[PDB]
Amino acid sequence: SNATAQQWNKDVVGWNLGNEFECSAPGQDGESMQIGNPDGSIHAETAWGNPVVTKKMIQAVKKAGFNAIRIPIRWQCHITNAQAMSIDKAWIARIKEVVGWCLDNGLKVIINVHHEKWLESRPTYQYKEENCQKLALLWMNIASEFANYDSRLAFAGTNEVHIRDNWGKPTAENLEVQNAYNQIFVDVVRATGGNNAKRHLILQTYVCNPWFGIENGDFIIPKDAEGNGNNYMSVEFHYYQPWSYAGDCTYDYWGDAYKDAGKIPADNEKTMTDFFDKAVNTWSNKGLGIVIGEWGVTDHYKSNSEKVHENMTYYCKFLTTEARKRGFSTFVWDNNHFGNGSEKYGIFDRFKSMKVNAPWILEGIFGK
Repeated sequence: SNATAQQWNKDVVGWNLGNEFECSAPGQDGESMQIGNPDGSIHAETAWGNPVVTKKMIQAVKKAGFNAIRIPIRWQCHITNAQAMSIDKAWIARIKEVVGWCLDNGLKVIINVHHEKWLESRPTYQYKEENCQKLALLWMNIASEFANYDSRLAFAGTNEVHIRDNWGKPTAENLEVQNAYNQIFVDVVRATGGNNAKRHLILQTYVCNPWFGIENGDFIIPKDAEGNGNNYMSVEFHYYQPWSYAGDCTYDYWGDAYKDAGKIPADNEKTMTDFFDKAVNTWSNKGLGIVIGEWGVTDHYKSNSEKVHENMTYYCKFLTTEARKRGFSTFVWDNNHFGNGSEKYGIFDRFKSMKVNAPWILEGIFGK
């Protein structure tokens, strides 16, 4: 099988297996940059309160209408030799079990390197050589283990690279190191040859904020293997935008369509389509795919949950449809957390037979 990035992304409407395989080892600091294989780390998927992932969980996501799953994976607490970045065999086996569940049930898959804090938290010249060496070694091991899987499996090299507690624009130094991460990733995966020569590779903008890559060549398109051009790579960003609606609950409503229902952000439907057009002109028109690797609106309302949830349906339908019609793939964030406030991105209740607890989201993505 052989699919370009744009072909791979076409009509992909996906879902994130959030707060599972990227949790830290039980009882350990998620911000730790230590590399090792501490006792109990094979149980990391339960370390932040979520359950062990089962096949029926994967099958329920498929049956809801999703056709791809993004699997966040942290590796730093599953390393048997920090110098070689060798991976615990039991951890590889567990990941392959879940990847196989997805592939066997008609889902495309993204695996990545996620919350890998020695890498994400140190994008500086001080650590550039060490981090590029370790990332090279880590991806050599991941790419080798997953080399025989078909084109439905894509690799995303990193997640959100940034100085701890700093979500703003990178320095020139930060951006140089983080662009180097992307090139090292492409280099070592293509060097494993075989099926990995044309696998879909997914590269991140700085802290997955598209505005930190889309101007001035800030995001450097890597040099891929001879002949591939840009056709087998995507640019990934995350798009919880506008954050004042989707993330921090400043606004309960969004869009000129709901301007009479309550206060809305200045960022509206046109802001979003203007941005999506900019991504087409800047990246898609150079042959690259576009992956919206995370998006979503936290469940929040000060009152009138019916109208707020109707507006979220509108937002979900608008974002996913306008992205899809430009050829992007999208992956909604889901952390199995329910409530009213921040970080409430759960859709399916993973503790209760994947009951749909946020039907307003699925009605927006797939229809009533």
